[PDB]
Amino acid sequence: SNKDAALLEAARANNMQEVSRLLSEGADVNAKHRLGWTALMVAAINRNNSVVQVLLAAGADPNLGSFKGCTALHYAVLADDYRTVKELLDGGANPLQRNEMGHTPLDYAREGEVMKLLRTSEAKYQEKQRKREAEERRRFPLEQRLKEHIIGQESAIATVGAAIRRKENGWYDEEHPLVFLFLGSSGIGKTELAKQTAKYMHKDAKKGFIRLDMSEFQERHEVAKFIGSPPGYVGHEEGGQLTKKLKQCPNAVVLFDEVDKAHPDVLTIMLQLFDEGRLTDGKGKTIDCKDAIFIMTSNVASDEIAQHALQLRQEALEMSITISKNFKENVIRPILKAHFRRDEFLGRINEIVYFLPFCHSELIQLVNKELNFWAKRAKQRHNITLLWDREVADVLVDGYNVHYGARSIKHEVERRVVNQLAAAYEQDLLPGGCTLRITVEDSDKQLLKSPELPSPQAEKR
Amino acid sequence: SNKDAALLEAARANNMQEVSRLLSEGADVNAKHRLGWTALMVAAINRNNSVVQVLLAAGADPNLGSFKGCTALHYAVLADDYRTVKELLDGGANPLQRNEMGHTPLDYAREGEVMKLLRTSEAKYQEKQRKREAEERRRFPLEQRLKEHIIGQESAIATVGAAIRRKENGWYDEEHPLVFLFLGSSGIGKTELAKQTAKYMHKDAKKGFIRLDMSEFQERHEVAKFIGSPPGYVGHEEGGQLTKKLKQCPNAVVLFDEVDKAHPDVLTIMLQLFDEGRLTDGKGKTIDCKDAIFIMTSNVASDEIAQHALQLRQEALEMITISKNFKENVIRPILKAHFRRDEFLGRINEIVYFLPFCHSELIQLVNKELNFWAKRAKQRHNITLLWDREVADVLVDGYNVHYGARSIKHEVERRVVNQLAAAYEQDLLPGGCTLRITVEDSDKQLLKSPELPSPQAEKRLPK
Amino acid sequence: SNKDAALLEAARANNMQEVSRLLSEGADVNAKHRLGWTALMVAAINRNNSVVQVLLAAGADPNLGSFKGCTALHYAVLADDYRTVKELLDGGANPLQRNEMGHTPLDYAREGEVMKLLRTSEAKYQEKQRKREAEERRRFPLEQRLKEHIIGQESAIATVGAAIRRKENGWYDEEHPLVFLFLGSSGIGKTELAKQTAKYMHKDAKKGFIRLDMSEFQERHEVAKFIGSPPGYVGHEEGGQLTKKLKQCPNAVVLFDEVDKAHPDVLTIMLQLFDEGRLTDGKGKTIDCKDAIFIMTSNVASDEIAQHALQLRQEALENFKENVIRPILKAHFRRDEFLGRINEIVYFLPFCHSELIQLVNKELNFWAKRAKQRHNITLLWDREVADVLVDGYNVHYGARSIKHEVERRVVNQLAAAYEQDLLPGGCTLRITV
Ligand SMILES: Nc1ncnc2c1ncn2[C@@H]1O[C@H](COP(=O)(O)OP(=O)(O)OP(O)(O)=S)[C@@H](O)[C@H]1O
Ligand SMILES: Nc1ncnc2c1ncn2[C@@H]1O[C@H](COP(=O)(O)OP(=O)(O)OP(O)(O)=S)[C@@H](O)[C@H]1O
Ligand SMILES: [Mg+2]
Ligand SMILES: [Mg+2]
Repeated sequence: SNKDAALLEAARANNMQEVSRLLSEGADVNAKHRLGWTALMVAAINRNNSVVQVLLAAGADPNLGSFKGCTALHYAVLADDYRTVKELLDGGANPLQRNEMGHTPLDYAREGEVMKLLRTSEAKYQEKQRKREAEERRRFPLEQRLKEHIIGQESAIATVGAAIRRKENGWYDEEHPLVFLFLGSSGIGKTELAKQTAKYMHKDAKKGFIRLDMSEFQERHEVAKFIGSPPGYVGHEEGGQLTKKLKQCPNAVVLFDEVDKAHPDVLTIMLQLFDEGRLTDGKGKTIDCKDAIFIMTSNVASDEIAQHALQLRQEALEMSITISKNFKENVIRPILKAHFRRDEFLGRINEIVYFLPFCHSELIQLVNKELNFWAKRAKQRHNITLLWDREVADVLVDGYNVHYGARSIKHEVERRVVNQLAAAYEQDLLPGGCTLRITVEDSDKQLLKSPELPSPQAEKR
Repeated sequence: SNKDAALLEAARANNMQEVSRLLSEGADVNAKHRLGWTALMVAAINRNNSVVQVLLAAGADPNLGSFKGCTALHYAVLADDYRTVKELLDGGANPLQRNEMGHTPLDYAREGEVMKLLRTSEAKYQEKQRKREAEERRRFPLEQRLKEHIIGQESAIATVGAAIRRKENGWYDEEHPLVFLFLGSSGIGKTELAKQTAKYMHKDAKKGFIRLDMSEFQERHEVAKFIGSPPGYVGHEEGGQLTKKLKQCPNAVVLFDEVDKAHPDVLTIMLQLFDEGRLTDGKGKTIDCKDAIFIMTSNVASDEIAQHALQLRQEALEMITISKNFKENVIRPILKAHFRRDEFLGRINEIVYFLPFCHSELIQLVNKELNFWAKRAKQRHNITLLWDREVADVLVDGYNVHYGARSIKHEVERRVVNQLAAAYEQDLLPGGCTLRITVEDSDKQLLKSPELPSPQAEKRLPK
Repeated sequence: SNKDAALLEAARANNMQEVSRLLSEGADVNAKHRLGWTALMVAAINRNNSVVQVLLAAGADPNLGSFKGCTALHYAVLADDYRTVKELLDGGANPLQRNEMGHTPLDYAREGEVMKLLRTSEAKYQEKQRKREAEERRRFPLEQRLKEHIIGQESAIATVGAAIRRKENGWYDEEHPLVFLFLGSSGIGKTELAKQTAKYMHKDAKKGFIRLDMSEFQERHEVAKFIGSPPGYVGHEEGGQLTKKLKQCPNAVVLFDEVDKAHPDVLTIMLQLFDEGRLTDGKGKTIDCKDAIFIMTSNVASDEIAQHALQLRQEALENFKENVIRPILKAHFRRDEFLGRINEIVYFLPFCHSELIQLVNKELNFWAKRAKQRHNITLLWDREVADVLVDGYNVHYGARSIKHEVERRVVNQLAAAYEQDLLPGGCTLRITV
């Protein structure tokens, strides 16, 4: 309490030393005096440009509120201090924010540099969105980014990108949120594609990617987690995780991993959310999520999809490829109808994305990706150069298992190669060119920059 | 708040007695003065070695952040007091600790005792790192540690040791936990190996080893134990149990003993845990246990594994523990069809197979049990216990394959320890008690006194 | 209570300043004195015309209920002040509302302008009622009403209209609930006809519509949703899905979206819906369904119409009513109870080429106008594009197939062109395939 009053007085008195010391020592930057003025506003009204600058550096809010409701920008423009107004605008001050009396800083601003600064800030705010729109669609389509992380699944990537672009440009039913369903065998990038899409939509914003694993919603009462308990009940003050996260980021990508595990009541709530487009928490607040993107992953028809894709590959080899026809989708549909038992739920789904089991070339690409990851990790951590040959890739892919997808290749690479590297690391490995070779059927290693097979550090003795 | 001010004033005055009294009363050891100095900081700047000693004894933190963001070590070094700097370093102060401006205590030190002491502490940190690395280079007994407690199962030991070594030396993806599944007959060391691995990884730390008896999760709704109840239901405030335990020790060894007893819908929750090591409790908090180790024990393919091992050993007897495609053709359809989904098995890094003991391994088990009992007798009653090879043969004759080492354990308890406990009624004294086979070869065995020429008496129960 | 007392005293004394201050401070405009009279009532009896005006502007209700139970209109009329009565009526006061003693304001009114004003308000109410009746009469022919927003299904529309007229005109068993079973494939206007029927019959917004998916109703969900989990059961969702909405609109149009997927228990409880209705709610309330409209639907009989196409081809286009009496339905749904009580069965026919192309055209028109930069919309070859689209004929699950055809062959192309910045304005279509 004393520190806050001292900071307020220092801001009023334009005391650079006191303000800096209090801010560095943990004093609340936005401490509010009983008269309604914080350090930033008292600094702005008194033309304390240095105090305003230091407060902004510490995290002061220039948009935080007769001058009732006047923010720091309002007082800075009132004081006719162009430097203070510019500094506050640099901190995110809104030149059109209205105080309790409805007066914006522009209205309080006197003709001169203050008005120009406010107009420039408003123009920058307006044109930032245009710049983002121009940059997003150019030189970096979603498909381009996805192809970096995902191997194969070209049709799925194209479908997702086309749908996303349609939503972005408005050539779509903007009255309803965009909904996807991902199907296929295991270990083929459903969750991976969803995560990459979320990252691309929201860059690095964690709040932009709401992750829900439906395996926790196998019971009827689990729906409470979406919206929280009703008033007066245990934990009602937390109105569900989903509602809070959505209101934090309306256009967040929502992933319901393994949706098939969810209890039917949960699916009913999901369908209500999709059709309505907004959800009401347990506190009576309703949150609009029309622009949100919902992605669902499951393996309900995985076996049918996989065996049909393998049959189509074999049929194409009789011509010597895999484009699954809509009739196979009609054949699959009854399975989905039986599992979900909600014909409206399936109909509400905007897109069904099918992932195919990998072909041999895609397995080779997967093995190469894993080896590259391990090689770069070794180079970074221990300055070890790792090399391999096509034969090594063939040998590793020989361990592939269709029922597990990329996970099988990952585990095979780890056990066959990485185990040897770890065993030899403590004593033999050093910076240089370590190359993997095949003797007859097993993977062997070569000495750094020399064709000498390292002696394995036989455990025990 | 007056207690904090009094403690700060006492510390700045080099008053050990007042500082101790304030600390005992309940004054915060890390109380911060309005000028940024804490009690330890003001003690250090004034060369108050006794004050620093008493503050550290109460739990003072010398690494807490122009003197902006400085540390008690910085102030002690600035005053150039060897004793105060030494005490602060002994209390956890780091000469590599950096203040707001980035200055380290080494920088503040002037040539003399303080500079040498700070260099010594920096070398202590660096050599701690290097010596941990050197030990890890030497730390290759995990196979030895296991073989101390486990007999046979060489393939399982090798697999687990290789995976653990890989994880320990880096060389492992941090985006996915490490998962094992242990398969085989009953009483062959699955749970034993899991417990030994947990002990090795976390020494004696109880929080480091998390145990779950999946036989208690035979119902779909029982999954709530992992994550707790949702908001508005009994026990919601408590939250998940497994989530709490994982929060305590993120890198703990998790053991789902007898997992095939669980309802498949309960196993369903393990998909995320095994893939990304993330679980969200009933309150919506993720635990992010990426670097934990998950071990599952089950006997689903017990009969197939045992039969295949017996057949392989019979074949090898013509003139050892390898199965290449037998796993995929035979074991996999069992595991998948009767209990699991494909995606669940896809997340398991390694499947470990335990095979039934060979005859020599049975002899080793019998010797292990006899050694355990002899150790107990010597340690407690100062009784030395001896036996012969024929004793081991007779004991192993009672071995039962369906029960594994438990059969031998019970046999030893039944046919030997019962006689030892009955002889312990004043017929056992601290001498070389010897166990021998009677004239009836492979039929009976008796105890002999400290002096071997005398057999132990009838135990005279029907008094 | 202090604010209410102050407002009441100010209204009684005609203190405009005090009334305004109390209203601006949040005092209840409809504050009720312990003796039964409110601020508006006392202002009215005292001829405080300005106080009544300001109270009404603040939201005062002049219909709030020996003068016990008298409304503000009653008190203004008793005071014989024309201005106060006019102001109260302007706010919605009813000149015929009775107090607890059964005395209307007209009875309290004395000869003068008050009589004329109260009778004018009564005439306004009567004219409103007559206007609603005339609008409902003009709603006929309901066949045209439905055809305004539906394509095809003329037979079903005519049947529904005739049944509605018969029930309205007393030529039906009005004592018994009214129930249709709708038969055919999915997505052929069943839900569209039910929704249009609800929109037209009920005044607006389909407030009286009630549609449910009987596929989610099972032994574990029958009472918890259909009747709604009553008190003392696992869950407290009384009403659940059906009777929670029937509490407001007893004459609801109620759609059950697949009886092939309905549970035997729910199909049995649905037996209450017939005879007299009065279906038990989770709260225990029962609704007389003799006036309600139930629309069961199924696809189990979807073949009976599609396989023939005679009911469509031979219905005066260029078969017979109940060509086979309940062919599959009796064996499946126990005609003795469930279908024996159904008053009528409505067939739904596969969409014709003309109907399909009309749907395509309407969807394309929507998309054209849906365009934000409509200047770029030319719709050149729209008829030909529709001809191409209908090639993917709806023979699978309903008009949603045609909607997906339109989305695939049109929307994607336009989005791609927009992304390629090839749409400045005056843009034609493209004939693919
Ligand atoms: N198409 C892919 N390209 C590159 N890596 C992939 C691909 N698919 C999977 N992976 C990797 O292998 C791992 C497998 O996990 P997922 O892709 O998310 O499983 P899935 O394909 O969705 O099938 P389920 O859900 O287990 S039945 C991922 O974490 C990826 O790192
Ligand atoms: N040296 C050893 N080698 C193998 N097993 C041992 C050894 N020493 C002790 N055990 C026994 O191993 C048993 C635990 O192993 P488990 O394989 O989990 O048996 P289990 O619990 O019956 O297995 P299942 O899965 O339930 S069939 C305990 O009875 C231990 O006493
Ligand atoms: Mg996944
Ligand atoms: Mg066990």
